[PDB]
This record gives sequence, C-alpha cells and structure tokens, in this order.
Amino acid sequence: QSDTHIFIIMGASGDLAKKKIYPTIWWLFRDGLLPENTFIVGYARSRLTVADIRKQSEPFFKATPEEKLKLEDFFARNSYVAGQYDDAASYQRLNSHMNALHLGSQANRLFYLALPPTVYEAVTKNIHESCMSQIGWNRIIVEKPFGRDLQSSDRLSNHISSLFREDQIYRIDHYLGKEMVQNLMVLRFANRIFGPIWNRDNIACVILTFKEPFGTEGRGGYFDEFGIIRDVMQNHLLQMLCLVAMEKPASTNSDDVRDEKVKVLKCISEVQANNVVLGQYVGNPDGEGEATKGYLDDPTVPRGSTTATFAAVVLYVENERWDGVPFILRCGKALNERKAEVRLQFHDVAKRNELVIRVQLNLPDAYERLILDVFCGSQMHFVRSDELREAWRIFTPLLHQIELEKPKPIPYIYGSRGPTEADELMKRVGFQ
Amino acid sequence: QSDTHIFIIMGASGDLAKKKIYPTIWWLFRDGLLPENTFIVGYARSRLTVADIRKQSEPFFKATPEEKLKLEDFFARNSYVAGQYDDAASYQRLNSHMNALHLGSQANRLFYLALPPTVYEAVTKNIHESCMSQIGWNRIIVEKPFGRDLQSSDRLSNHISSLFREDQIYRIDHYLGKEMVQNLMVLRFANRIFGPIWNRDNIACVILTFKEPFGTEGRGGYFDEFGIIRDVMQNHLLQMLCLVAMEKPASTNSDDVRDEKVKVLKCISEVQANNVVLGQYVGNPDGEGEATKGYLDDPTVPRGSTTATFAAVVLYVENERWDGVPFILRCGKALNERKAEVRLQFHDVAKRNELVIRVQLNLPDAYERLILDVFCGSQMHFVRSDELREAWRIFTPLLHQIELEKPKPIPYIYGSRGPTEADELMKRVGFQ
Ligand SMILES: NC(=O)c1ccc[n+]([C@@H]2O[C@H](COP(=O)([O-])OP(=O)(O)OC[C@H]3O[C@@H](n4cnc5c(N)ncnc54)[C@H](OP(=O)(O)O)[C@@H]3O)[C@@H](O)[C@H]2O)c1
Ligand SMILES: NC(=O)c1ccc[n+]([C@@H]2O[C@H](COP(=O)([O-])OP(=O)(O)OC[C@H]3O[C@@H](n4cnc5c(N)ncnc54)[C@H](OP(=O)(O)O)[C@@H]3O)[C@@H](O)[C@H]2O)c1
Repeated sequence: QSDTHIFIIMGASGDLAKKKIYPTIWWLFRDGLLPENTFIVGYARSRLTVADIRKQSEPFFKATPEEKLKLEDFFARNSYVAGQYDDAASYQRLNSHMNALHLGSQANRLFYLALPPTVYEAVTKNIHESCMSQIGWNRIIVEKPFGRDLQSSDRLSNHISSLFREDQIYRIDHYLGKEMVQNLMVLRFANRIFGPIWNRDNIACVILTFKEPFGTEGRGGYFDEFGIIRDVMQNHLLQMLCLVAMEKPASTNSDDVRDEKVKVLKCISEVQANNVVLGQYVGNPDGEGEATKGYLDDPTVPRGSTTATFAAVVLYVENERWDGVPFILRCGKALNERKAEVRLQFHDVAKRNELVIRVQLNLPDAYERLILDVFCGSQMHFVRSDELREAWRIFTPLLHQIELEKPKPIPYIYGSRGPTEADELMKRVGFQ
Repeated sequence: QSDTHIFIIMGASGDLAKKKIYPTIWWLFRDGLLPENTFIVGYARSRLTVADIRKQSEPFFKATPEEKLKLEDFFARNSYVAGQYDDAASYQRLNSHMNALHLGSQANRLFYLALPPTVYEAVTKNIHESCMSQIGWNRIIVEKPFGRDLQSSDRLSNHISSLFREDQIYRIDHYLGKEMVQNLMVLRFANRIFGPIWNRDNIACVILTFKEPFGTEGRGGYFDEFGIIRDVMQNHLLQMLCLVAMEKPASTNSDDVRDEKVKVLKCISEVQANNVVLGQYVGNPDGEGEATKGYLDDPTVPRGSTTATFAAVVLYVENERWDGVPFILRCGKALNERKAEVRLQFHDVAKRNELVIRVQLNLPDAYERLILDVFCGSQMHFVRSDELREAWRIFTPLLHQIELEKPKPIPYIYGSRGPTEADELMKRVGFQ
C-alpha cells in the first residue's frame, strides 16, 4: 500500500529463523527483491542483540567478501526486541519500537510466526490488539503443523480467522524441495491446457507420486509425531490432486482458483483403511551408509513406533466429470528414486497409454517465491481455511483409526519401491 | 480368402532377399505366425537351387540347434524357379510351378518385388498377365525408391495402378528402425486422444525430429543418389506430420485414416528454399572411430558431392484447424543422439511449455509387422498412391532446385546438433 515494510520475525531466536528465514531475507535483500524501504525486527523472549543473531546466522548466509557492504546495510536495517509471548507490556514495547522506525506508523507489517503453534493463540491475540498497522496492511504467516486432525486444526483456524481476514492469513508450506512451487504452477497450466480432455471418458486412473530415496536421517523423532500422511499427503499431494481435477476457474485471481480447489475437495468422501496401504522402512543389509539403518534404528524414534513412512491411498472425486476414476496418492521416504510426478492413464480403444506430467528436479527457489508472494499479496500457493478444513475432513477418520488401533505397517527395505501390497491396491482398483 | 498362401520373392538371389526377407519369413514361420499352409517360391535369373539360397542366407537366420526340425520343414516348403523378368515363357514356368504346388491353383499369392524399380514395369506387367490367382487374392509389395520426384513416381505409380487395384499395392518402407511402426501407432492414438486440443489456438509450433548419431558408414555411395530429404523427410517425417495434423477419421478402417492423411497433405503447399536449411557432416578431429571420418571421407561418395545429410524444413498446413502453425521437420545423420520425437509447443498465457511424444527406442519388430499386415490385408502403414503423389508434389520443386543449382550444404561436425542456421530458422519462425 506504500513503500515501507516491516518484517517481524516472531521467534527470531529459533532454528527456522537462524537457518532459513534470516538467510532467505538476506538473499532477497541482496538481489534487490525486497522493497527498498524494508526493516527487519526480531522478537523472542531470549535477551539478544542483532550482533548475536548475526553471529549465529551468518554462517548460513553464503556471505562472500564482495557482498560485505550490502551485508552491513542489511544488518543496519535489523533490530531485535525481547519480550514474552503473552505479556501485554512486551507487545507494547514491540509496537512502539516499530512505530519509532522511519515511517513505521504507516508501514506495512508482515508478522512471521517462527513459533510452535502451541503459542499461536496467544501471539495472534496480542498482535491483533497491539501491533497491527493503522494505515498499512497486516499479513501473518503461520507455519506447520496446521493442527493434527480436523478438530485441532478447526480450533486453531477458527481462532486465527476470528482476528484476521483470510487475505491476512498466509499458511506457508515449504519443506519438500526448492522446486515445490513450480510443481503447482505447471500443474495449473496443464489443467488449463488439457481441461477438455481430463474426463472420466478418457482417463481410467490418475496417480500422484512423491518418492524420496533418503530416510529420516537421524531426525525420525520429529517425523514420528506426524507420519507420512500428514507430512506429504494431506497437504501437498492433495493440493496437486485438486489442481488436476479442478474446473476452469472464473479468472486467474488467487481466490477463484482456490474456490475451484475447494469445490474439488468437497467431492471427496472420507477414506477408509481398505483403500490404504501403510509401510515402514527397514535397514538395507547389503547397502552402505545410512541405507544400513532402518527407521527404528534412528535413535530419536521411540521403540515400537508403528508410524508409517510410506502410504498408498485411493481417493475418488465424485461429480459428473470424474466418477469412479481412482486418484492414487503414493508417497514414501527411503525409496528407489527422487521422483515427483503425476501420471494419467487413458482408456485404451486399440499396452495402456499414459500422459506423464513430471517436474525435473535436482530464479526464486520456491521458499523465496512464497515470501515474495506474501509481500505482493498473492495468496495462490497458500492453503485457504476451507481448503485446509476439507483436507483434514478427508483424512481425519483414517488418522484417528491408525492412532487408535495402531496397525503395524508393512516393512519395506531401504531403497525399495515399497510394499508390494501398494502395487496390489493399485492393481485392485485397475491400473497396469 | 482361404488357408493356402504362396510367397513369391521376385529377385530371391539379391541382398534384401538374403539378408532380410528370407530371415524374417523364417522368424514368422518359426514363431507360428505364418498361415499353416504357406509355400515360399523364389524367382530370379541366376540358376540357383534351394540349397544355394540356404547356404548363403542361413548365416542370418540365427538358427539354433533346437530349431533344426522346423528349419528343415521351412526349407521343405521352399522352391526356386529361374527365369528372365521380361520373358513370357519364364513367367509361364513360374505360374505353372505355383499351380503344381498343393492347392496352388486357388491359393493366395503374395508377390514381393525384391528388385530395383528399374525392372518393375516389366515384372508388374508379366505378373498381371501370367501369374495372378483366379481364386485367391493377389497382393504385390513394391519397394523404395517410389520414384525420385513427382514425375518419375507418377509414371511408375500410374503403371502399377493400371494393373492392380490400390488394395493390391503395398508400398513397404522399413529401413529406419525395428520400432518404426510403433511410432505411427502411438501417434495415431495421440491424435485420437488430444484431437480437441490440437488447434492453432493452443499450439504455437510443432517439431518432428529424426536424429541418428552414426554416419553413412562406408555406404555413402547409395545414400548419395537420394539425400536426407528423400531418405527420411519425404516419406516418414511427413507421414507422422499427417498423423499429428489429421482430422478424426470416419472409422478405424485403413482407408478412412489414409483419407484423412491425404486431406492433410492436400493443404501443404510446395516448400521454397528460404524455409530450408541443408547440412553435410564432416569428420570429428578429436573424436575417435568412424567419427574421425566425414561424409566426403567415405570412399563410395563421389568427389564434390553437395548431397545434404541433414535438413531442417518448415511446412504449413493451411486450413481452419492449423493456420500459420509451423511444422518443423528436422533430421540428420551423424548427430548427437538417436532420438525420434514430436514436440508441440503451447501458447503461453502466464518459459514456454511443450507436450513431448517420444518413442522409446533401443513382439513383432516393425518389419515382421508389415509382412503380417500384407498377409492380413491391413494397408494402414503403407502409403497410398494419392498420399505418395502429394508428398512428391510438396517436395519436388525444392529437390529440382537443389539438383539444378547444387547449393553447397552447411558443414557440421560429426556428433554435433547440426548447423546453427537450423536453429536460426526455427527461431525465425517462432520457437524457443
Ligand atoms: N516440516 C515441518 O513441519 C517444520 C519444519 C521446521 C519448522 N517448522 C515449524 O516452524 C516453526 C519454527 O520452529 P523452529 O523449529 O524453527 O524452532 P523452535 O525452537 O521450535 O522455536 C523457536 C523459538 O520459539 C520459542 N519457543 C519454542 N518452544 C516454546 C515454548 N514451548 N513456549 C514458548 N516459546 C517457545 C523460543 O524463543 P525464545 O526462547 O527466544 O523466546 C525459540 O527460540 C514451528 O512452528 C515449527 O512447527 C515445521
Ligand atoms: N533404403 C532403401 O531405399 C533400400 C534399402 C535396401 C533395399 N532397397 C530396395 O530393395 C530392393 C532389393 O534390392 P537389393 O539391394 O536387395 O539387391 P539387388 O542386387 O539390387 O537386386 C537383387 C536381384 O535383382 C536382380 N537385378 C539387380 N539389378 C538388375 C538389373 N539391372 N536388371 C535386372 N535384374 C537386376 C538380380 O537378380 P538375378 O541376377 O539373380 O536375376 C539380383 O540378384 C531394391 O528395389 C532396392 O531399391 C531399398
């Protein structure tokens, strides 16, 4: 709405802030992609100075001796306010500090919640009553996990959206590769191109694959609280299912395409376990390196974890365009290849023919694109509240059943394609 | 029309007969793919016996000691009649010999003209008056070159079709790889699928590529009489252009799809040299093997040959479906890869996006499929007389101009992608 922007990093002392957030805003400022008049303000309980943040974060900056002038300018635009996350006086100090900056009373404010969502309820409250700009826009960036089921997500989201409009809520998701956004871009373009062809008349089966050849790598502890369905399927694979199956949007506005994605989701009924194959990866005896260790051989994984690191799930969009057309979401860690593709198999009328939309994967690198998008106000690659609600609805009964009965996942060897029962499922619903 | 078939190999003493024809009919008979009651009769001037043909041709049979019983049966069904190609008495001897075979008076007769087309006029005449079956069908297989320009091809074809109906004429073309027919099959299937999408509205440019990484390999002598346009472009690339651009056929009959191919061809006007880039390959100094030798370093190439071994040509289908959409035919010998693909570039509305139809290339192996097709009467992968006429019309003025002015082709290094002027042409008509 003007030229002056303030970038508040709530929880600036943390791991995401030090390893990713500060480096990428460095890279955007260095390449001249931030607005010219930008200030960066960190906020957390620990009593730090900008010197401390620089000391602990510049190792990740890829700072070269050529750049040490723009780097000094960048840190000149940096400040840090210490305070508690539910202390009114602390937010008063933060707000008045922002107001003291050059043109701060009327600058746009971008709050990025580098904080465990367990504190979100407090932060979003205090921001709402203490730190929002009266003239500039106010955009919050929330971070995963967007709850862990329909009920928890519903509670958190209903809280956040009772304080901010949907065009102020940016739910960012950026942990699956530097090309994460190009995926969705080319899928949208393919939907626009092949729209007339993507019917139940030509397509017999659609599959959506996310394979990674590496394991949890000494961090199975974190992953174990969530599982492969919450990690990849409920968020990303389901988004690209939407992009494939959606109708033509009314325009190219973010909210028209998001309307169409939500319409697609509202046609998918809840998945039962008979259409689900879960798997856990064991160590490769003959391989070397991390391939020798399995999932339970990760020290951070609790003994007896039935958490699935691989899942194959069958969903159905139930409308006139798609009916009985199976959408097979297959994903897993510690597999044979690093592939993220979408294959559509065609009704033979003559070996079955399929159209493959693959995203070659080894300027902005998806995360940088999302920050720039919140700066520009483009909400397209951010999940909407109703979209998120529908995703959780689709997957919550299954997740509850898994947590309740704890079915032992099928073992598969590190570097394999996964359980053969997943191939069994695909064949059972009709594939080849 | 019955169970008894006679396979007459006119010119059985030749190179195609010994190295390819006899081996593949061996392979079809061995795998039980020929009709149970089949006889093989060779015919040529040289006074041979079946023992001679076996001696000189079984090296190419891949004959294994397990198979030496079906092999003796196969050669038991073999006979050889010697005679002249314009001697009435010789064809009388051939015809009466066929009549003497078991059920020969009423067997289907399949004449395969393993002969330089310079004699075709005689052979097709005498067959027509001496050796056609009165009860069974009579199918002739003619061989390249189907003339060298519109006039010569027109003369030869008008002669052959004044003696045989079009459903008796099988113009076979089978020298570009064991997967030559799968190419056209998947292209037809793609036309059927993406029909509604393939418009001037979505497509900005279509390219059709035939690259080979090997040179002429000590046989530039033969190739030099024809050139890369007659060798690859006027026949194969143009056929697959037709398969891409055609309307939906009235049915799946061979003649309906061939009607649509001819309709496409009748919309392409003659190509002038300003849309043509010709190239000749020179030896790679730093490479090794045959890559050190160029085209003129082939001993069988006459000194000073301006024959092009690479060509990039732009054609336009002129109808409502395609208008100003450039079809770029690019092909050459001694290049960087062995690739045969069709790329369709799309109108961006956002780097340009293209749909790639590639044919993976390293049961029947295309040649075997064509022989089986003539046995079954499927004319689909054989060029029709009007289709051939249109191809020659499109390319004859350019070929005449090349033969008349002898433009020196652009040199390109063995293993290169070819002349940069071809990239210039593609860019000039709009590509990236
Ligand atoms: N794949 C994923 O889903 C994924 C990956 C990475 C990050 N994330 C999300 O990104 C966010 C960043 O977390 P992080 O891993 O970077 O670091 P973090 O250590 O979780 O949190 C950073 C800051 O949060 C404050 N904090 C942490 N736990 C707290 C608590 N129980 N009560 C109050 N304050 C607390 C501390 O600030 P002070 O002590 O200085 O006050 C700490 O420096 C989280 O929301 C996390 O879920 C998600
Ligand atoms: N890429 C291509 O375009 C390509 C590749 C291979 C073959 N072909 C075609 O396939 C056919 C087979 O030819 P080929 O290479 O296998 O062998 P060929 O040596 O050309 O001819 C085979 C037989 O033809 C007879 N013959 C040859 N020249 C003759 C002449 N001037 N007058 C009369 N009879 C003659 C001889 O029979 P006798 O002496 O025993 O009577 C000879 O054994 C030709 O039509 C050729 O164009 C095309």
